[PDB]
Amino acid sequence: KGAKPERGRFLHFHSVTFWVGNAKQAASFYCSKMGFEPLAYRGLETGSREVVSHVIKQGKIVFVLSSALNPWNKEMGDHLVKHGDGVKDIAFEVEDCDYIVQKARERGAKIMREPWVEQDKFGKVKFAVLQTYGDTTHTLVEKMNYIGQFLPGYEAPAFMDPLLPKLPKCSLEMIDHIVGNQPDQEMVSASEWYLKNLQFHRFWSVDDTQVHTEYSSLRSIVVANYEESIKMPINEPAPGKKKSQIQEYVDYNGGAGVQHIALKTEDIITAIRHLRERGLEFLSVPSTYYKQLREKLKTAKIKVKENIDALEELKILVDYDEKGYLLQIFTKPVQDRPTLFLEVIQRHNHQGFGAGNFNSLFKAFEEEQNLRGN
Amino acid sequence: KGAKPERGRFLHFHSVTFWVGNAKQAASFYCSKMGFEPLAYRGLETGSREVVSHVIKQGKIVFVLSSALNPWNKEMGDHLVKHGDGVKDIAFEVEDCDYIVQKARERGAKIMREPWVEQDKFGKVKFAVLQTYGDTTHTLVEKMNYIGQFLPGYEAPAFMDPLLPKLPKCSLEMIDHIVGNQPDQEMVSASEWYLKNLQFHRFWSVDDTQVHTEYSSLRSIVVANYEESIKMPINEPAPGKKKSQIQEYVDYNGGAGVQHIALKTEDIITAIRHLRERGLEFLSVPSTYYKQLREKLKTAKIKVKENIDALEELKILVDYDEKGYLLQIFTKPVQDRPTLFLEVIQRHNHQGFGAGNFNSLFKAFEEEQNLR
Ligand SMILES: O=C1CCCC(=O)C1=C(O)c1ccc(C(F)(F)F)cc1[N+](=O)[O-]
Ligand SMILES: O=C1CCCC(=O)C1=C(O)c1ccc(C(F)(F)F)cc1[N+](=O)[O-]
Ligand SMILES: [Co+2]
Ligand SMILES: [Co+2]
Repeated sequence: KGAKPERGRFLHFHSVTFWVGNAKQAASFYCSKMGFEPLAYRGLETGSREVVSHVIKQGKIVFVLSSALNPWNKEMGDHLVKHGDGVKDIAFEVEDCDYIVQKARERGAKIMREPWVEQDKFGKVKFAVLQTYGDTTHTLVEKMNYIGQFLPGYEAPAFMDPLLPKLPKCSLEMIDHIVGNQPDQEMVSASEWYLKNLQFHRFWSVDDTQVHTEYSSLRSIVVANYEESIKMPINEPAPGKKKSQIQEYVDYNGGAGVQHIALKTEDIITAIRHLRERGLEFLSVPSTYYKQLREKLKTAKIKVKENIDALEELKILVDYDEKGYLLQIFTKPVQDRPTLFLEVIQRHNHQGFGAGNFNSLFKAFEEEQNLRGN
Repeated sequence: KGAKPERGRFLHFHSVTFWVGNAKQAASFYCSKMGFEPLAYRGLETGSREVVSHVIKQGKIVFVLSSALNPWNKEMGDHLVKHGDGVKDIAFEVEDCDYIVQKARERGAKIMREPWVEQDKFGKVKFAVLQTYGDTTHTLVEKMNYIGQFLPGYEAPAFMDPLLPKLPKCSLEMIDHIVGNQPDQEMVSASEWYLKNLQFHRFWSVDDTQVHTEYSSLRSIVVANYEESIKMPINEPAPGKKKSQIQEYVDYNGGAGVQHIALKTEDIITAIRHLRERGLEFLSVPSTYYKQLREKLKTAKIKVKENIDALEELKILVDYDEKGYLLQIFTKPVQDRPTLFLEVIQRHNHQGFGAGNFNSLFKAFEEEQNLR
């Protein structure tokens, strides 16, 4: 949706690396309650004596849970005391890594790790780490004739949970978008980091055409690579009807970081029905939200293929324009700090993110409080 | 048995408080994989703005998973960088909290928190915190006409996991014992801390009537309150045929701490089948252990009521003497660091702790090696 970069390409999201206090229990949690399955493992049993990593997978989504094996680890320890459990690195699978790293250096980005190559019998892979907002980093993955299962240096998982095969499939397929919350007046600079250093462009959608700040208490700029396969909204607090939840994140995260990861699915009724069966908790939606959605769809230009009675019981939200609609629902925070959560989304010819639900939910709670009093 | 202390009494284990990086997911793990159920909760929704605690319960066992809510917490943060996830506090429900604290301070104990009282709609409870080995502490709880579900300041859990009722129950009843590993030459001071300051006594068992050091690589002093409802073995590394795992625990924990918690069941066959169905992992036991077990039982004075074929499939261990036997099995470490693990035990007139299995497993692993 802009100009074309001469060299390099960002294929898609490769993986999301979490830095958690207990990688064993973290990988167990995401497998039990979000439909992930063990893929690879790195730890003491494999020769990695300082850092353990549990690799889990569902569809094309790859999560990495990592913890420190020895005491007095400063880098991982400070990150855990500062943020708690949260996202550390967002990986991009790229083509022509050497130009992307050097052109990013020419534009003034901090190269945290110079390009290096790891190898096993299955091929070679090139990596490189750049620093973005807060302590969040971006690792670049370039497969150079690599054929293995995941990456070199990871063996078969340490343990295969026999409970996972008996649990219903959640049908989560790929990562749609990853939102990074920024502190005050840092949305523009953080969004410029990708346009400047990685030659991204601002992704425009129907959300950019409404003033939702009075109901959202946030400002948002969506940034995307050239092919628009990687989309990452960048948020910052804004004044609004209520105190900004972007500020609540920054206060509890200790700075900038990933607010939520969005996972795209093609069957959100099956996905949410099975995720709730596995025990995952989602946001509360009042009954008046679906009382109002039925009246809206009588005058809307589109028809929803999904059953409205099913959406009401599963507490799934809907946002539409004149040409399509999307279905979305958000989990409760996956930790105790009101920081990181996750989102399940299904798209029906709609490139938005649900900004219309800030006004929709405000009207839904408005009738509910109007009922309890008037 | 002994001479009853003048005043005061230690009723039983109250609870075990963990200091973990994610109290939400930690409480989910013990509920999903060990048969616990949400009991009470403390957090931002309840007014507790600095420490979040998910309280879970199974039988009489009560675990408390706690984390820090605000960034840059020094004490909980340093404990997390040093130990990782592990036990922080072992609580005792006591009678006459004020004298137990007064006698402990008089005998030289470090009182971390003086006796204080909290009160809600269900009654009053008195607390006191003592420091024991390493960074582990001991909270004394005294119920003074409290009738509520747990303790004041805790309300109904934030979320009732809808998957838990669909999972089979694990039939774990109570905490049998809690073991604390000490470095070399600190077993005596740590174990004597309880006899001196709390008027505990040394608990002796059939394990103590033999020397198992060449196969266990550890020394142990088991401490118990007067009523012997609270048992806490205190370990230290000792030279032996293999690398001391009591030493490897201290190396990865940064000092003394709780090595494992033991949970008692009255049906270990059902417990282990359901724990394995829920996804809990246990230690590997070679098949030659059960070939040798059936040969030992042809001569033993006792008869094991449980199916030997079931013990072999579930990888449960057996230790017996001339008057009874116990069944036990150990989980893999509940973290990636080889520090804390857990044990499930069923007792059939046997007051030991399984010291004979070090020798039994060593001979079993040796026969597997020569037959490969
Ligand atoms: O996808 C992001 C893009 C930036 C703004 C942010 O609000 C979007 C979230 O997905 C989103 C969308 C809607 C809602 C609502 F209104 F339904 F609550 C909430 C969020 N959210 O969790 O930030
Ligand atoms: O319960 C403790 C008491 C102190 C000594 C210790 O060995 C006891 C453990 O339960 C125990 C018993 C047996 C084994 C064996 F030999 F099977 F590995 C291991 C442990 N243990 O993990 O401490
Ligand atoms: Co989103
Ligand atoms: Co034991």
